[PDB]
Amino acid sequence: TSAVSLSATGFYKTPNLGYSFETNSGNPFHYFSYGVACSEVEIDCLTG
Amino acid sequence: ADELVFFVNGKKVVEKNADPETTLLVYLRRKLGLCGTKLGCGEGGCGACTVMISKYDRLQNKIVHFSVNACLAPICSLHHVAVTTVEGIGNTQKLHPVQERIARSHGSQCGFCTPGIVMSMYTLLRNQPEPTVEEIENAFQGNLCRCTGYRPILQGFRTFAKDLSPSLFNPEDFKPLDPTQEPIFPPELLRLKDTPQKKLRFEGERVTWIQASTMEELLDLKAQHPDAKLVVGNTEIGIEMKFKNMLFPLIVCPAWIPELNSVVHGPEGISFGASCPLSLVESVLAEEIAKLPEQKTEVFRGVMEQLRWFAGKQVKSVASIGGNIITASPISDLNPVFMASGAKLTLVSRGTRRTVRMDHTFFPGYRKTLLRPEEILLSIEIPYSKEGEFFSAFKQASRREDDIAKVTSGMRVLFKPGTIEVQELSLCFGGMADRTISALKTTPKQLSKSWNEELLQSVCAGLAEELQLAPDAPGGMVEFRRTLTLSFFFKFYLTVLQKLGRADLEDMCGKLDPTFASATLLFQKDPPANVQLFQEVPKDQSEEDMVGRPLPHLAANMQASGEAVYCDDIPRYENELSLRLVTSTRAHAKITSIDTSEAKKVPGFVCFLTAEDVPNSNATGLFNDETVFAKDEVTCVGHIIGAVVADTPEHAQRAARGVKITYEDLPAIITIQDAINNNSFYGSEIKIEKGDLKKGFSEADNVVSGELYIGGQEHFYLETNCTIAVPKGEAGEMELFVSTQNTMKTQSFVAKMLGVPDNRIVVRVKRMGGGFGGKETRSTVVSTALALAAHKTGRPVRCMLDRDEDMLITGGRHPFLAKYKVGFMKTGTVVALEVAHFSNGGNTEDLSRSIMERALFHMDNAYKIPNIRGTGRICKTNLPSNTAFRGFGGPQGMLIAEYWMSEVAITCGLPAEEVRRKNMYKEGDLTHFNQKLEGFTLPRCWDECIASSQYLARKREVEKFNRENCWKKRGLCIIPTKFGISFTLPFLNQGGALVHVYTDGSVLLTHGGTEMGQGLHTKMVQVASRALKIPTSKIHISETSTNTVPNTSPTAASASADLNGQGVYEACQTILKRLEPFKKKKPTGPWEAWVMDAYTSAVSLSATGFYKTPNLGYSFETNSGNPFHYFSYGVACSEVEIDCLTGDHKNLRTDIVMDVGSSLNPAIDIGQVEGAFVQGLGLFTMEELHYSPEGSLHTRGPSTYKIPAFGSIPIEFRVSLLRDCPNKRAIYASKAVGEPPLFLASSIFFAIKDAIRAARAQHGDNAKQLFQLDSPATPEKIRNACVDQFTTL
Amino acid sequence: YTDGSVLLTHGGTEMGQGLHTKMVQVASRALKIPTSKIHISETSTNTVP
Amino acid sequence: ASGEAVYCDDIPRYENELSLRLVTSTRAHAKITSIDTSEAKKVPGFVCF
Ligand SMILES: Cc1cc2nc3c(=O)[nH]c(=O)nc-3n(C[C@H](O)[C@H](O)[C@H](O)COP(=O)(O)OP(=O)(O)OC[C@H]3O[C@@H](n4cnc5c(N)ncnc54)[C@H](O)[C@@H]3O)c2cc1C
Ligand SMILES: O=c1[nH]c(=O)c2[nH]c(=O)[nH]c2[nH]1
Ligand code: FES
Ligand code: FES
Ligand SMILES: [Ca+2]
Ligand SMILES: [Ca+2]
Repeated sequence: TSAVSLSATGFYKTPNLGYSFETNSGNPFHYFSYGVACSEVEIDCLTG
Repeated sequence: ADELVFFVNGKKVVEKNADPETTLLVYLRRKLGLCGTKLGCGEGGCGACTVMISKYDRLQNKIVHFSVNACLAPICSLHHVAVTTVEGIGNTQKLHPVQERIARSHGSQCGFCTPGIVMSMYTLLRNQPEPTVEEIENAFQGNLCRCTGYRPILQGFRTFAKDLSPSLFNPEDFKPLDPTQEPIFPPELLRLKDTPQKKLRFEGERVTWIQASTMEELLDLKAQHPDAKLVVGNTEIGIEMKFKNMLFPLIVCPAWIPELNSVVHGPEGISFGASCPLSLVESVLAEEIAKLPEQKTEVFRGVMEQLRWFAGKQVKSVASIGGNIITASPISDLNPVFMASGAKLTLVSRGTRRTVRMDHTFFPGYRKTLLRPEEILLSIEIPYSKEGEFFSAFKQASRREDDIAKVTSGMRVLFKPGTIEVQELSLCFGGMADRTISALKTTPKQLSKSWNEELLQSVCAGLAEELQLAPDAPGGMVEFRRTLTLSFFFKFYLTVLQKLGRADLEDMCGKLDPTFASATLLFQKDPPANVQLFQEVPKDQSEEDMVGRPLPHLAANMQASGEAVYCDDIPRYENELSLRLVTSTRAHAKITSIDTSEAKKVPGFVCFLTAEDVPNSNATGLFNDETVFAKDEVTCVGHIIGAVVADTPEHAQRAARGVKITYEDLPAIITIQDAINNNSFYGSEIKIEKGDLKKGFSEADNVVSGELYIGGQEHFYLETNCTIAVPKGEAGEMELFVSTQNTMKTQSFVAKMLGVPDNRIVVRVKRMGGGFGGKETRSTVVSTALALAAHKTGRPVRCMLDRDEDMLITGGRHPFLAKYKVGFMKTGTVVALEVAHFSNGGNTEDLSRSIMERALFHMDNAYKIPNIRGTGRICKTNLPSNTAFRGFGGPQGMLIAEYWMSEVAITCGLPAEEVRRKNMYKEGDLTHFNQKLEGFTLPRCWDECIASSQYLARKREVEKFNRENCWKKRGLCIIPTKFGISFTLPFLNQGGALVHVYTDGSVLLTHGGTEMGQGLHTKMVQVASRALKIPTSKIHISETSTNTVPNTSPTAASASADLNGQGVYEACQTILKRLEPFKKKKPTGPWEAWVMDAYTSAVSLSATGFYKTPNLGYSFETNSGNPFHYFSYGVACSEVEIDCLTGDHKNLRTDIVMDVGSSLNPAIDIGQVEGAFVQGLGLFTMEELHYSPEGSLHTRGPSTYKIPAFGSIPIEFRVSLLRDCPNKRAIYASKAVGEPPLFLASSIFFAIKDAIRAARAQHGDNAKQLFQLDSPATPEKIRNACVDQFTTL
Repeated sequence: YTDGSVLLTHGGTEMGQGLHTKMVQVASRALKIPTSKIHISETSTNTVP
Repeated sequence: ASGEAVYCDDIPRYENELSLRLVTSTRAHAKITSIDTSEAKKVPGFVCF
């Protein structure tokens, strides 16, 4: 009722990327994800 | 189990189970999906459903073409016929010349009436490739348009005929017509012209329809079941079935039978078969009148004169002569002619045949004839006139009830040969009782009498006695009716003197006074002129910059082709339901019980919704004082009690009739006086008060007091209220498609009724087939109900009101009563003014207080008044709630101002234009609400208009006509206007936009405004195009939605171009700053390259925009602060000619000079001046709502509510936009345009009053100077104020 | 909207990975209102290009 | 879990809605020598290929 706008767009671009195959430089990624898994199995050697 | 077989647009249609009740309009829209053809009224008045029919005539061996209203043509009448709709003649890929020309010349605004207008003009061209101008106008008698003011349509189509500033369109560029390129007449139908016609039987849900092929089958069937209802054109049966709930389970249609269609030239007259359409009757009588001698054609010309102003081409093509006779309406225009002239009617039944001369016995009771149940009317013989036999026909200038109280008349006289002495005299009238009647007591007294003054006065006293009307005879207007019986006879009397004189005998009869001759002339409208003037853009302006150029409405082509989608044109979901509202039949009553038992037996019935079914809140309306569905209490005839949901609208309608309500009456408050008596108001008195009232009244040389009543107005948007709610089944989400100006309130009323957050509801508007303020708030009573229904069923639900429902439920412009007292000098200078205003608000507050506020801000109109008091009260009453109507309080206040001003001039004995001009404000003056008037253009508009209308010279010609004419008079007025621009609620002066640019460079722009015919979207594209510096062709607007732009104000107060133009402009500026670096780096490289570089640099190509009108906010406490951002200005001078004997009149000429700043778009702005002007003209002169004493609106369609037609507009109509008047306060220096011109139609009202004054001075006797002319100045009101020897006794 | 309810939309689409849930989570932290006041209804080219 | 979540094919069909089915190659690499549509046209409700 004071005529202020209640709508907005927002926007974002990941900064500082651009890898060169020609020079093998620049960052392809913004960060890396990591993790590790231990798995155990039992096989049946006669049936697969 | 006969198949029904016809063609639509060349394609064969086979219907194996045709239902007799299915109209062509429903079949097209719903079975074939061809939605170009529209529903505007369903009673034949509006023409929006007009299509063409072609068939092979066997009575002519030629292919014929005529137009019909789809809304009244049963598909069962259509076997072996070929239909063409708007989709069949062209589309946007290849427009038909007719479609191109209406579009390019700006004759399509909202677009809703455009296809029916196209089909009328198209049909005309198929029958007359080289029509005359008179023919082009006539083709549209049955076609109504509410937006255009008609001028552009006629102007556009005039290019088919006669076989400073730039222009609005270029006819040089119209594609030529090639008739060889029309669709072929379906070759299949010319083969089937060989097999003789076989009887057909169709069986529907309730009706059986027998299409009889021979007289024998017909009379046979009437012998065995006399109940079988004859249907020929359906132009009356269709009304009885759709509006008066009559059902006729057996119908026979005889239209194929040759003997019912024959035309036979004989000795006494010409016999027409009963099924002959009035269009043929017209055509052969025209041919006969033209080729035979005057003396043989008197009756013929009488018939023709009644056919002149009798429905359009669409109706006459199918309305039978027999049908009119047998319907036996008390207001038939034909039956008095047939009676007076003693036409020979032949009647047959199985084994019988008799002949009767039509006389008083032919009509025994209300809507009855002397036909035996088993008889049919075979034929009617229209007689030649004998030597010394004279005939006239007459009809009441208007129509206010369905069936009664419209005077219409046939008059015949035969002379003893070689004499002036009366052998036969027959005077027959309709609208004076419940049947066509003869003046049988009166006429025999005149036998042998010489045709002279004693005859005249003896016939007048006779008719006054023999046709006396009781003060409460049905249909009212008794004074006016009595006078017309007398006046119509007087015209016949003078006409007869004139005609006696032509046969040499002017020595026996007495010569006619040359000032009387004008009384007898048959209605003639001279050729229309028309000029439009506007400003060219600067020579330097890029040709891609369309701002200030006459660019056509973006959707005009699509509207002219029937491709533009309106709400009910949207395809139905498979599982979609229909809804019909159920409304109170009492003004004020407790509901004691509701019984739905009969509704439940209707097939496809789903449920009946009531207050109990609302999830959260039954409290809605702008001020929260209205119910979704009535609870315990109904408060007006039209109060919504509930809603039937069913599969189809037909089933919803029958099921709704099966809801029985029982009432116990409560004390009702109906009129403004009723509510004054009862202290029944919406809140407290509103007041503006400046200077010193006792001091000004003391100073004053003269003081005048009086009252004025101003009647309301129905918007009559050609598209009625319509909503589709589509439930999404998750989280309460719903999406609605609505014909509304207010998406925000729709959204928020839907959410509150459901108790879900606004964020779940989306409201989408593509366009409305007109709004005018009627869809500012009132559309929501349809929306909420629909939305409820869809929530309960989890199915889509739709409702579109029929005309009757819409006119009844949604309310109108506020009626106003004023009581004024004005004090002034002998010089004309007014010094003191007191006006207390009253409005009728009806049963909810809605916008009523804001409307009164507006009236009060305009009670000055154009004039400085140093000592002034205005008060406003809005009455609360048991009527439908009245609402916004283009003008919004303005035209009512301003008309009151001009009415006391008219009395100022007359009292001072001075010229109105001088008294006006010297009271006018000047630059920098403060209004009564203390707002300073900057950029005051009104004196320029005034001076340009006095000059271009040639007003002072025209005043002299008016004087001259008046001294030389006794029974017609002319009048001339020039009227100014000031109209404040901005919503009276300050915070509503905001708007927003959202723009996207896609990677191909195209732009998708949306804003909070809605398109209702005013070309808003067009202007906004023009704006964005200038602001982005790219062509309009790269920018698109597809719709308005709450989920693209939120919290928008309604499209209203003429401000939407102002508000959204800024919003759009800001969003474009934001896009332009983000593009700048790509522009600099690549300064010539096209727009698309900048957009793609921005995209692949990850720059955002989406933006909002927003704007608020600065510096606003008036307080009534202090009388300070600006309510308006700026003011619109304009002046209209208008000339009329009134017929003092009937009260009819011609609008001779109107000149408008309008200040629209530097127009954004002169074509649309001229468009808006004319359209608004012509609605004004309706308000003040034509449009009248009539209510029962119990508060039940009775005028619920075009048949009794008369908006301006093609033929009502000023013969010469000039509009100029003011040059060099840029408005720094608004977008690209333009001004709002939508509402300011409506009140300038005032000038016609005051011209009429000027001519009445002249009539009153002519026919005395003494007094009253300062007589009453209330608005609208209908023929009734005009005739009654022309006091003469006929009104007195 | 004027009832205080928020309609939110963004260019990502929901394929079972709980994205709108996360975006409703973010928006509620950013605005400092509960998640019940914020709705995401769909992804569309005519709201985010 | 309740089956009220709307996926694309759950959306109600319009009464005039048509259905489409793709026709695909049965050869890994080939010239199209002809397409004969005669049988397709005999199927009730066929509109076009
Ligand atoms: C927009 C509009 C404007 C109109 N304006 C006027 C006007 O200004 N003045 C005026 O006088 N009328 C007016 N009418 C009425 C019009 O003249 C009649 O509706 C028409 O002539 C009836 O003919 P129909 O073939 O359409 O009759 P239908 O509606 O088909 O039938 C009307 C009645 O006539 C009966 N009937 C038809 N033929 C025979 C037969 N041969 N034998 C026995 N009964 C028969 C039917 O049983 C039925 O009761 C208007 C109608 C419309 C829709
Ligand atoms: O000042 C106005 N407020 C409104 O809400 C409105 N609606 C309208 O049609 N004209 C106006 N004028
Ligand atoms: S819709 Fe048929 S005449 Fe108005
Ligand atoms: S354009 Fe003719 S009714 Fe609106
Ligand atoms: Ca209305
Ligand atoms: Ca009201």
